[PDB]
Amino acid sequence: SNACTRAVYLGPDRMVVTGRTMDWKIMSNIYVFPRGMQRAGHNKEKTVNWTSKYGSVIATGYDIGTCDGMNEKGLVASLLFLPESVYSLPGDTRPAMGISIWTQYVLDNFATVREAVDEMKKETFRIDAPRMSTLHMAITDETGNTAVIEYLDGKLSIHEGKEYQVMTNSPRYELQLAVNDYWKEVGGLQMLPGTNRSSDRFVRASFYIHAIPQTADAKIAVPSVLSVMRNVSVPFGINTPHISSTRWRSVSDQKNKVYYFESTLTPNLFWLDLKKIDFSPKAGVKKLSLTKGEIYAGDAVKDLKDSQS
Amino acid sequence: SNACTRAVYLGPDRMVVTGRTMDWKIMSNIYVFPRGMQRAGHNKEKTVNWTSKYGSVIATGYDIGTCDGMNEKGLVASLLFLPESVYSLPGDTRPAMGISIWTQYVLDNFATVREAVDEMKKETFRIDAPRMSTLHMAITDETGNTAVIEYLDGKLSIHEGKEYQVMTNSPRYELQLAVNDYWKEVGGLQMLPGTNRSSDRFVRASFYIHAIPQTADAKIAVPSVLSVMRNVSVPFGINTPHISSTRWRSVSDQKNKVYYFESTLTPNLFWLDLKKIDFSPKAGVKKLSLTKGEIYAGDAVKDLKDSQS
Amino acid sequence: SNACTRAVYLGPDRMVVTGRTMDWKIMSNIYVFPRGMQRAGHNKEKTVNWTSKYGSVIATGYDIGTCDGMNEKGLVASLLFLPESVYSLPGDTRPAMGISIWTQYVLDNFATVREAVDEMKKETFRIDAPRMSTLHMAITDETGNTAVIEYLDGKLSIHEGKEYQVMTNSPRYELQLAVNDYWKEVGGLQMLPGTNRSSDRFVRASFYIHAIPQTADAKIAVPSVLSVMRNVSVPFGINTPHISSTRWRSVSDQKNKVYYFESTLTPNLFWLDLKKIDFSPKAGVKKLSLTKGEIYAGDAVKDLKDSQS
Amino acid sequence: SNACTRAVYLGPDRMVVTGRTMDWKIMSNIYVFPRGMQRAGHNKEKTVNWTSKYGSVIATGYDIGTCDGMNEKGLVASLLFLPESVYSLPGDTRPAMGISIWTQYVLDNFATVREAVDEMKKETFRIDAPRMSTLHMAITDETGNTAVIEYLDGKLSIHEGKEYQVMTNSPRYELQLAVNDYWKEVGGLQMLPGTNRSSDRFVRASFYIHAIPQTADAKIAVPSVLSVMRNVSVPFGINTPHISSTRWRSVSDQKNKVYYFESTLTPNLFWLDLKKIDFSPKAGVKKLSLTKGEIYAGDAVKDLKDSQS
Repeated sequence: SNACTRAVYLGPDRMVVTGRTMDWKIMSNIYVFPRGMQRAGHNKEKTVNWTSKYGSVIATGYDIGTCDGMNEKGLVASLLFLPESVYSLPGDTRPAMGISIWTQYVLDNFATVREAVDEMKKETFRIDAPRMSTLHMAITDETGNTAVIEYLDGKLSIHEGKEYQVMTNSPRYELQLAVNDYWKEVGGLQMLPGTNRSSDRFVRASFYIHAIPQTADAKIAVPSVLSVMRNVSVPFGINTPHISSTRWRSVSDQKNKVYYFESTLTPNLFWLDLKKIDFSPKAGVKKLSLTKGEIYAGDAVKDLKDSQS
Repeated sequence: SNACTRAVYLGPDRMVVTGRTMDWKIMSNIYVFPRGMQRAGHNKEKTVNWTSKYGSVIATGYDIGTCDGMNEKGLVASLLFLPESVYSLPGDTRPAMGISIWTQYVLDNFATVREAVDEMKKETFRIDAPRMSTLHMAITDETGNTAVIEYLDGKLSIHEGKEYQVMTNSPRYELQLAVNDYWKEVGGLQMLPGTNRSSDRFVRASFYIHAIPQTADAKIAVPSVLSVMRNVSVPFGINTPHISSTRWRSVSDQKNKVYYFESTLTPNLFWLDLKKIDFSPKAGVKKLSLTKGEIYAGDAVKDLKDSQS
Repeated sequence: SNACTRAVYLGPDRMVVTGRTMDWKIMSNIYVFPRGMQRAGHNKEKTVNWTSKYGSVIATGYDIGTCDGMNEKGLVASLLFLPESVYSLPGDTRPAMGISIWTQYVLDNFATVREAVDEMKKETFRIDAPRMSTLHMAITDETGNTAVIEYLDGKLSIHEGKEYQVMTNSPRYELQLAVNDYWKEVGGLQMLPGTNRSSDRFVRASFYIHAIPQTADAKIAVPSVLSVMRNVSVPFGINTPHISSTRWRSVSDQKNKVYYFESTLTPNLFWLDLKKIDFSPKAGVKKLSLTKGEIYAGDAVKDLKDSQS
Repeated sequence: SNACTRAVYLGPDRMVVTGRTMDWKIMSNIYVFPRGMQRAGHNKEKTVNWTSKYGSVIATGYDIGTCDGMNEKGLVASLLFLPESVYSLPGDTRPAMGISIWTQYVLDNFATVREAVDEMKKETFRIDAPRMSTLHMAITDETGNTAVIEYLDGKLSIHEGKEYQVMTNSPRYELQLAVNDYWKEVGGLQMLPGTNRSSDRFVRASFYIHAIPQTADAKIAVPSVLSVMRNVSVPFGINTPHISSTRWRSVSDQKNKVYYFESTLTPNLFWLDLKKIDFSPKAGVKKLSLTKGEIYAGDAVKDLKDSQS
């Protein structure tokens, strides 16, 4: 089973920091995409087209596409597993948006959760995912507003609000919140469920993200959000058969538009300060290779390589 | 309250790796001590003297002294809090060994848990700790044997064996094991206690340390043991008043005599390969300063500074 | 806070047995109502009227009215607390059905959950509850079908099916099921939540009701269902301030139309075999007084007193 | 596995009430033994002999002997399973006391826990239990003092004190207390372990026995202690293969020397008021048969039958 946790820290003075874990089995690489880029939602099906208003830094698995990123307006979008997802009922003839590019679409076109949601609520397109793939999304902007987007029984389901700070895997959000409610009756200092189960991670992330210091000093908030992410990670290679362990973590400082990243296998936290990056149309695509064991450190803009994408 | 966790990974082909967390409130610095060094157990009381047979790499708090280290025979000694500790009854007239130097004594004089224990069982000296300080020790050698040493009601208490892989804070070891036994009846895949409580950390460390992959590849075992340590860390600045959060982690590869170290505040894992270090009598004391926010990376022998100690 | 648990045992060969606890602070008495009785839903408001098709045995609190009973078709209806209940929005002009008589209405007019539900789905009337009162209902017939009826934000909410065997207090049913789902992932033999909390009782009742022997021998099923009810009772006078402890239990054998009853304060289980009771229109109302400490035993039809109601 | 729970309620004004559950698979019957009776500890081995100073009411299984009772000084003795029990090492040549009569010996000869313990501390005899049987005992007198007696690795182990109010099955008492300590850190209103496991029952009994009302009114204390016993009972026929479910409960009012008893299979609580019983030497042995499904109620002295024992 897969395991991913996402948690938004809401601090003082617009300090908004989003942490995310990726647990699989992932072949992740990082890409910088200048704005004004030209994209289509599908390669076979009838789609929708767009040219990207905002540049973005994103992470992508080989077979998953864009699954995490921040755009230059500091909007963060994250695609996490939700096995019961059902994107449409049989006979859906809308334009198709590939599950692998859905995240990019969001990061390319929206600066605000409010606009992301207003657009998605039109239901212009449907999400298309190949059979032999089931994911929900969480989006948060720099005001700290968040939307959780799920497809259940072919129907669109959205929760929007600052209070929706955590997301994990199953069950569907409405139910996940009830499980969290139950555990809050118990009290996080008395007992927390300590397992790698989707709902246990939700409860711990939700408890700790609200317990870390209310600070606006990124030197504190970032490593704090990171220690929460570490608490809800799945210890490495955990088999006890094929349990999904944490491979990487990311933390997006959405105030200062900085994107931190660490690998469970590689020693250090590195990052990409988006304020030091050229997102102008002609700047050209760049890439941080991670699949070759590369070991980055500190600011990694320097280590960006050019890519013909 | 304080919080520290320690866990020994026992792998194939003598792969022995010891992880340790330090949670406080710590002013830790790291020191390399050449062998043949000359030391006394106390500065006021009648003591015992020794000259160190083995060199060692150790970590020390300002007001605590040596609280963690590995010697060149790959023996690891760790001093963790145990609030109910009582070192002697009133009227104890033995030579006094300072609590702040007890760990060093062990690392200086022993290559094997077997010899450490045989010596301590003589009860030649008593442990002396100032009033306004309560600690137990765990020792493990490169054969993966471990001893847990506690003082309860002024009496020496030792558990020796490979199976004693985990240690935390209260209660006393015999009782800690019973709590762990209870939680194993429940099953770590079904439920784990997920709190920062001393016994919860014990149960999770004990479960995960046995669940990570049985490998002899340090490139795997080390980061694995580290992810266990991260699971039992206390998220940063956790207040919910004055709860003790993880400040640093250490991991001792006792097969390859390498000593890894990370700070919850500083980005990266660094280390000191003891095979690249001169422990010969005249080599002179060296130090890694950590109290000034220093940010180390990879091998940090290069960054060692000379120290007049 | 109040606490009530209800659980339906589904056995072989139409063995259907419903257990129910009543925890309060209750002044309960038991009444036998011949059929063809004439009733109105309210004493002040515009209501609906009916004459009862089926006789029934019911329990009633002084200030609550009919809160539990079985009718001669073996249909069982139970009113349990649900604090978030909201029966209508402001400006509701429908005929009003008193919360105190809602249960009786159900028992008087329906032999089958299917018909109860079909009628309620018309939403002809609204439920009226005085301010300074919040309850949901569960109904099950002799085929073992069950409906759970709740009013949330003034809207009617129903779950119908044999699988809906348990009901407790908050949260709303959809969410209660999610909490139960979570605890089933954990496994009832590994861990059960053991508290008097509404959701803990749900989880234990749900686990045990499915674990007791599949038998059609009432000599076994009844005492079994009773031992489940005893497991989810709240120990007496539990204060640790004003916690609601179990005062009585009831168990309805819906196959043999027998109604068992015990008081936490009084030694024995007694019952009323509905097959030995005259429900014909002229038979007249009868009553088992419980508020005077009466101690009944075995068959208590003999102890029935006449009542001018 | 077997399951038994025992819990002592300590109330105001010498109100001392001991509850006990019996879970097996039991063929229990109840016996009244006049004092001045003549008994030997074994039928084959070299034993010890005595003539009973106090009369007693006791319960006995077919193949277990005396496993629960109260004597006329209101002293209560209970034999519960402890699988790790080891009564002696090989080569023990002391007089042998049959495990089946050990309890009777205690009830026959002691009025006070203080004297029971002082005698047992001599270790005059050893406990003898046939191979193809492992039990610990708890004793409490009318001052509310209690002793827990266990044999571990052939050694006698005793805990004596008013605070030792609860006993269950494994692990050994010292360890059982640690598990209970852990769960008290968590808090019984926040979470209780709700399983039929030996330690879960200990924790719930220990929590609730201290939470029920502090009263000296037996009309309250007795049914209260009973509701605690019901909470830690094992629901009937629980299989989910061969799990041991509660068959009977007993409650000993040690202030008023009354002995209450109920069967999970039989409707009512009955009792034997020892103040209405003739324990004088010539009175003759009497018996309450329970193995034939007998259904008793209220005072059952009347139902006592004579027995040639």
